[PDB]
Amino acid sequence: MFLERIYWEDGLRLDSDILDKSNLSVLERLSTASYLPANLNKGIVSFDLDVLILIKDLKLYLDEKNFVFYDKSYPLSLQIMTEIPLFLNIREKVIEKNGVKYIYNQLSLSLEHSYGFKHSIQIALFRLDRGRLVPEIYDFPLLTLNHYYLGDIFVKLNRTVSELKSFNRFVFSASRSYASILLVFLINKLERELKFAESNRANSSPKQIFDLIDDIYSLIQLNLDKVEELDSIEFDFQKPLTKLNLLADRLLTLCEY
Amino acid sequence: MFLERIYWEDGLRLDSDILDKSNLSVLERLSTASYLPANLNKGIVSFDLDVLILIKDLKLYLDEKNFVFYDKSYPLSLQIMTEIPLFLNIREKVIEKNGVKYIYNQLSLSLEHSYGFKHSIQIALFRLDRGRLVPEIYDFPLLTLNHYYLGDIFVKLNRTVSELKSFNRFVFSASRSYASILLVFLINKLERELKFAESNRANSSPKQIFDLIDDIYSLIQLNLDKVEELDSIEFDFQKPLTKLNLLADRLLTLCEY
Amino acid sequence: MFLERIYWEDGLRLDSDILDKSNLSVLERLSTASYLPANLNKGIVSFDLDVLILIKDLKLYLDEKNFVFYDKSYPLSLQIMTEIPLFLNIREKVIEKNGVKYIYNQLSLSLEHSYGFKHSIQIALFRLDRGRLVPEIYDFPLLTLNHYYLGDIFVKLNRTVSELKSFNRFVFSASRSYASILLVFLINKLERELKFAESNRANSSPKQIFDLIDDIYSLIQLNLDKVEELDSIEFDFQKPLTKLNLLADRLLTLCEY
Repeated sequence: MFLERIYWEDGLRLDSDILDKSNLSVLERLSTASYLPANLNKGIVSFDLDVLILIKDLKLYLDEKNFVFYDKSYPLSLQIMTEIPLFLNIREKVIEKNGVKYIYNQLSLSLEHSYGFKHSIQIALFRLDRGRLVPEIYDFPLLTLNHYYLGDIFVKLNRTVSELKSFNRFVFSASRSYASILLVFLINKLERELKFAESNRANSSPKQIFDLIDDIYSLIQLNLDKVEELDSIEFDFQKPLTKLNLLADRLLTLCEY
Repeated sequence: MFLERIYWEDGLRLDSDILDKSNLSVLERLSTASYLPANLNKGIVSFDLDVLILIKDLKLYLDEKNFVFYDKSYPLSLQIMTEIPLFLNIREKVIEKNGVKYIYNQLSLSLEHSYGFKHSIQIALFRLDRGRLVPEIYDFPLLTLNHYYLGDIFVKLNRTVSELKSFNRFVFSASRSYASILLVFLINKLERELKFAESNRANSSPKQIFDLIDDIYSLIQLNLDKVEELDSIEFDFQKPLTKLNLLADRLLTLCEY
Repeated sequence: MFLERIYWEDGLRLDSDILDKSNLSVLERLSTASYLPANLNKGIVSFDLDVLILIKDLKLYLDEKNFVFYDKSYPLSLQIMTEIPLFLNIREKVIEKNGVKYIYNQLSLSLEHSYGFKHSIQIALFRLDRGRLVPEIYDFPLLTLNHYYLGDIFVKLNRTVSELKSFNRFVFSASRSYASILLVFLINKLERELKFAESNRANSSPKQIFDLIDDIYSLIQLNLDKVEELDSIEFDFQKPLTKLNLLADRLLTLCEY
């Protein structure tokens, strides 16, 4: 049910309930009318942690375009002790500032899902071996590229670029000299995009990188002279990191020859 | 005139009129400040109908960034009887929910323009032959790709891809072997983009598809060895479906040879 | 500190201060939740001047996503008399419309920074020689392409396209016939993009043009047979015009041979 705005013209004794309802309706209406890139309903715009789990930057969109922002006023840590899911808890509370009451949102971390909270959504997956807490991939859309898992992806992509250069130099150029120029062209394009993306994390998206890698993969398959059936992977806005990892692994497997 | 926010500091007897005016001003200000992709003022984000005209999904932005959403609470049909324009009517009405009055927007369908309504904008064009109601192209910007007319476009594009493959295999490769590799590359790129777009309708735009088709067209014209004058068509954000149809028709005409 | 919404449930004598605070908090919350392309915090969406400095169109986002709009109700001129910085001043004032008080934002132009104003941000740089006021490049992000400085950039880009065609026709094609096809392809792509961008200014961004020019530059460097070290320039969302000018100048310098 889409309620538009509240109806004031009737006239009634101004109580707190009607004002709170009006504010809530206005907020809901304007949040619904808002737009996100690629018409997404939720995503992560920034999420970084210290490398005990300590949160430095947290900014994301929950389901139905709910905005969550983390103030640096209080620490956000869990400090586990001994497949470990990580959950985010949002509880509202009343605080007073310079003589005026307000409504605040308090963030917390828990090991499992909890009740009695406004929101409880899993945001990360962690696996520990001898107390190391190796990060793990979790399926969630992200809008920007400044995610804590992107370091491993960048290292793997640099290794893939080096492997691609070696593969083109050694055997691919000798067999098919015609497509070698286009392959070098696309490799340089990917390298330039990676160099730009590493320096600027908040102004990039995974779709461009996935498109470049997929294009490089398809170009090799077309002239590979192997079986005519080519395996195609489609990008998914729900699991982008998984698709990037699978594409990189397949590219490395084909490049190792 | 850009009114920013209302001025409360004067102090006055709190009547319903001032509260309604404040809410309206806040809504107008925040709607004006909003942003849409490619800096558009209106567009269609989702519009699907059953295949009597029955509406299943309706979501679009009117002029001056006005947001219209269709609740599935009530049916939305016209049921014509015997170039048939279709119009959308918006009338506001007062409803009460759990003891609180609200303002609701009611949607309706009419054969022609009507007065006495908040909005009356034509959204579709229909032509019937022996009571069939064949869909017709209407000029209106759309943000996503889930429009009811995209099925015919997808079928035509698949046929165009097959025709392009046949044309490249038969005559184009034999005459110009140099550009054949690039042509096959671009054809595969278009095929991959089409495969992704068909599965994911809400996360795609017509501009990418138009760019790919136009690029394929230009590549053929450059090495076609025919008259040096090449006909170039520019994408228009006001009539995207028309441009797509014209480009596809021209590509098919050139491919039939 | 992220204050969410105001707390009304306590109940208190309804004064103007609490209503103004509630409106301000709602506006701040919804402005913070808003999103801009490439996750930018500020930018210019439209800025045109008559060619005394007379402002015709002014629309931009200030820092922290503050929206500024210029009404055509009053003139906006400076009329200097004799490195001249230009500043924008925003002062709020109370106006009354049809019996209802409101809050208005008044825009002004000044030679230097001023105090006692809500905002004072430099937006343009001008240099005069014998009273001519030649426009100068200032570093500021812009979202669309309808900026007053784009005319010179478009002229330089057309000259660059002509120079690139001449360079490819004369010497580059004779030495390396393999990459000539790809170079002509990319030149035609850039020409088509420029033709589209000139007609449609409000629906384009500098990133696409920069990517096309950089791609053309890299393709030439790869097969240039000169020193293997290639100079790469990265696009910056903070100084896009500067990067475009530097890339165009370097391309012209390399093309002159």
